[PDB]
Amino acid sequence: ACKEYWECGAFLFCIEGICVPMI
Repeated sequence: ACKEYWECGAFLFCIEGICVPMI
């Protein structure tokens, strides 16, 4: 995932640096 996992939170999908919730 993204480098800083905690930036996204708990399990997110990264799209160009943006951590979005995966469907």
